[PDB]
Amino acid sequence: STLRLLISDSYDPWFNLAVEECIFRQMPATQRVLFLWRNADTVVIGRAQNPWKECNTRRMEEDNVRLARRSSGGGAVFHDLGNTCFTFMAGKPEYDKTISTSIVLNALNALGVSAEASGRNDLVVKTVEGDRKVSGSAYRETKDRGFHHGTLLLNADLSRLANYLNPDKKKLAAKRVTNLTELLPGITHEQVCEAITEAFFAHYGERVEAEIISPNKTPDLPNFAETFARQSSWEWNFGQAPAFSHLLDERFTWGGVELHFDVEKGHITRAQVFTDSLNPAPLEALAGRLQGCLYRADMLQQECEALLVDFPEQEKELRELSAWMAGAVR
Ligand SMILES: O=C(O)CCCC[C@@H]1CCSS1
Repeated sequence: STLRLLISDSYDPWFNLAVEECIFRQMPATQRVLFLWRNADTVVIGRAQNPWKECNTRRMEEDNVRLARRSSGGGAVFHDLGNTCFTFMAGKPEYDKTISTSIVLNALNALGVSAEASGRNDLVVKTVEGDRKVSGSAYRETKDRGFHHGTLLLNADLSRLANYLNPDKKKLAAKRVTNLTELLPGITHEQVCEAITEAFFAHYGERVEAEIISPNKTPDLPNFAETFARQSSWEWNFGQAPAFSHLLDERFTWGGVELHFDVEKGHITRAQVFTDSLNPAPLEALAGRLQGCLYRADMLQQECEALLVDFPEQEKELRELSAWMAGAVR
């Protein structure tokens, strides 16, 4: 029918991600999907980050910690088995975000916990010592569909991300969480799955069998095998470190940018751009128009700025980029 209920039985974060990417882009928004999963120890970076700058890869290797590059913008995120995770997808105009939020809150409520929406992402519980975050999430609407996923903090090690990242000095020179463990001592991932599952089946008035997917056999999602292959490949997750002879970076209110490149005979011969900005598009397309560019403040500014007409949301981002570059050349 309409509802699909997908339960990963696998801690493999490339498998879980592929599944996530299949929902966003393979499944028809004719379905209403709840997907519940969790990853073993993993840093997940945004698609335009450079992990050889951002992460302590040596420690990661030593401590056996996985890397995975999601396909969306933004920065690095930790996972362990003490995070329970949820993905909802459904089609429009039927579905908006308040729906999945509703479902999660009910389920928390059904666990003895009352929490609520704090800001645009998180859910928070009210505490004698103030607001304390239990759940981060992220949302996007598309043409045919909306998509919502997030994490519930059951028993995560928070502070671990620190040891796998690297000192970013500029990001440094420029700048409240609790586990459920602490409130319900016996709470399991399975238990927190039933809860959400029911709040889900409650909202829609129906139930369906759970599909227990794991990577030892193809889940029933179109093009999964290709999707899992790419998503798990070293070249996608890591990629070679960038090797060029010039570097420019800067931290901005809206993110860090490293710009790498070569100059021969006064023009750029190759160039690459990383960032942790929520939307990397306009940087991605910047590197795109920087190849061949006359290496001089005026042309760099010119190329940067021709991008405006197709990035009206990001006009400030571009302006500051332009400015920065001009000032940064000599
Ligand atoms: O992580 C973010 O900041 C954006 C998440 C947007 C969800 C997309 C749907 C399938 S994987 S990426």
